[PDB]
Amino acid sequence: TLQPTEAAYIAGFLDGDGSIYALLIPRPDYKDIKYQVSLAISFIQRKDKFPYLQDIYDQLGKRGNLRKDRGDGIADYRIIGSTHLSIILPDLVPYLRIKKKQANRILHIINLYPQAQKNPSKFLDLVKIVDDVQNLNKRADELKSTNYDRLLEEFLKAGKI
Amino acid sequence: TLQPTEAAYIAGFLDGDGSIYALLIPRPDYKDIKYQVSLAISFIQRKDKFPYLQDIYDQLGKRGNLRKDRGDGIADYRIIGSTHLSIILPDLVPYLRIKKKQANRILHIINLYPQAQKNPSKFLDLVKIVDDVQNLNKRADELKSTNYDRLLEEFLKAGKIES
DNA sequence: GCAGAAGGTCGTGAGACCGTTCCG
DNA sequence: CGGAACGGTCTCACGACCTTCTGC
Ligand SMILES: [Ca+2]
Ligand SMILES: [Ca+2]
Ligand code: NA
Repeated sequence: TLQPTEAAYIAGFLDGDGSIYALLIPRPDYKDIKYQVSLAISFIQRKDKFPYLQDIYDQLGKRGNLRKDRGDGIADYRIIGSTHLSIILPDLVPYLRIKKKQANRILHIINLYPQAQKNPSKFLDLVKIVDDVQNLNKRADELKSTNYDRLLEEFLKAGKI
Repeated sequence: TLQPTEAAYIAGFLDGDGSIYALLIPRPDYKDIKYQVSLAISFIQRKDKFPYLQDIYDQLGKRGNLRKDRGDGIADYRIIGSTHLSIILPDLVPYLRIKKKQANRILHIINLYPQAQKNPSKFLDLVKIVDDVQNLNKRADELKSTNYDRLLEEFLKAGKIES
């Protein structure tokens, strides 16, 4: 149901007030790999503009979580997970300009995830993509993400790899 | 030569990192009315991303002015004036959402401008709209623009208007 | 005499995560 | 569980003008 100019407008707005990011969440309750990869895209806007986010929510099939207020007078719409992202990103990729690379990296992670879930070596290759995505969202002179270096170290220390 | 999805993308990017505004520029060298209504739409982005603005610039027929650095590590692309905006806005209005009204108000000012030039009373009506566009760019709790009130008082004390 | 190009900047509105709780 | 939804927030990257230099 997503028409071309709708996907295009959204990619434009996403390249503007939005974000495409990936991160590593520590999970104590997990087993061999005490980490969960989170992937997401989000739109941020001052709360009085909430309806506009709502509109994008409907155009995207009502996937995601909306917040009238994050707690600081700002509203957002966050779409987390491969389930939602595997459907949405393909529609926005052809129009994404500034954050096009980040989007393609999420997609790659989604591709690799199933087989990386419980394979230390694979999980690492997947974490390196998380670093790249995070680094793409930084200025050149900022300290680069180092999740791969830290996890490789941990995995060795734990005799997992 | 602007394609629909190109225009839609631009409208979305403009709604995000862009700005559509109007203002009054005092002009010491003007005749009857010493003010100029400056109209514009602009895109802003961090320095290192300047080439993305360049792309939009090319897509909008190279109209407007680019700045690799405003002076604070931020780059921008500003499209100023009726000539350029009367051509570009009509192309983006179909897809603008957040700043749609600001866009239609600039368009309205462009329609009225010709006859408001050397006409104090009409120039004020026009300035009322300049305040509206400016108010549309504020939070509801902020102090509204006062271009109309101050200009009227000036016109009155200058003998340019009688009521 | 008129106006677009180019300069400058304060007050945020965003971005890009990190944290904690819920749930089928 | 293995996400899914809810919370929270530092650090800027914007926005939306205002000011001044150019050009004819
Ligand atoms: Ca931005
Ligand atoms: Ca914005
Ligand atoms: Na923005």
